[PDB]
Amino acid sequence: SVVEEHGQLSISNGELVNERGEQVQLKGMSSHGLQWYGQFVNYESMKWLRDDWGINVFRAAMYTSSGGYIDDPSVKEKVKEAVEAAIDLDIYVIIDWHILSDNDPNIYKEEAKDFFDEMSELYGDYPNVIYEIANEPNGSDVTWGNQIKPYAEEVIPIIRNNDPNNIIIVGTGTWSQDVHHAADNQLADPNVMYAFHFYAGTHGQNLRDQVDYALDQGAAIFVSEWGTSAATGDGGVFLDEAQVWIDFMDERNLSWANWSLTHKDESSAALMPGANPTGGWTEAELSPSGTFVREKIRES
Ligand SMILES: OC[C@H]1O[C@@H](O[C@H]2[C@H](O)CNO[C@@H]2CO)[C@H](O)[C@@H](O)[C@@H]1O
Repeated sequence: SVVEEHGQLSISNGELVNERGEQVQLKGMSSHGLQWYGQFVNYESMKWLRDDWGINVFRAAMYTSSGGYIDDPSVKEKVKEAVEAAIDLDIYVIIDWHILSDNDPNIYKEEAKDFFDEMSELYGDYPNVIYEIANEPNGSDVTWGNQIKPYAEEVIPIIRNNDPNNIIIVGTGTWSQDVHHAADNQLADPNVMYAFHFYAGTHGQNLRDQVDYALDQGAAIFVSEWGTSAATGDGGVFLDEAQVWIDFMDERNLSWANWSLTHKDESSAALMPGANPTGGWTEAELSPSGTFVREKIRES
């Protein structure tokens, strides 16, 4: 129903809109690393998230390093499983080239270009797909102008040769927080968005003001990852600040995916140890984070 109704997504005046020009807000879940917690990514779990939580997007977080794709490329097949499930379930899907320790997206740029060539060749005639080409550029030696923008200007053409207008999300500096610099030096492609990531354990008032600055330059922002935890993915749950961010995102038409769908013993994990990898979770099988996130999506 979601993808049939909204169809082709695009950016209009810095906003994500559907094929009839109406603003649309995506809200869903990210997997954790597919090399570690891939069992939670399947048609049945995604159907349960769609039906019971109300998700309309799913993010497939394919780590490149940390035992991910570069080390063992078999994980690309799990991305394919996820995309196919989203197509079957009529929801949107984010294909995330999930850089992190490999902090400069240029490190694996050749591999990224080949990967996105393949993905866009396979799926480029479906409206479900959103390409996230570099999760979290980070480090003082990785800047928008010198590293990230030129990387994007190599990878985007590869995608566009197969898929001329599905959305592409481009990571920003400082673990996808530096939307200010991106917004002042935007990419040419009209269907690009810049990633912004937050963790509720960080006091967020200036970060919200920076997102507003970026929006005011006409840049579109996708909150492609956020957590209820501290920035590590752990360290307690911060639901008061998470709610402030939720309300902020609603007011600003910002789409989002929550980190993450796993049973790992960390505060950001949505599931308890014991949760069935194919869905059907009772309230006792959701963590405090998962309970909150599910409520936010159901409310929406
Ligand atoms: O892989 C290191 C670490 O990653 C955390 O997840 C991060 C994600 O990869 C990028 N955005 O920030 C989040 C939080 O730091 C996981 O939560 C950890 O379990 C994992 O060890």
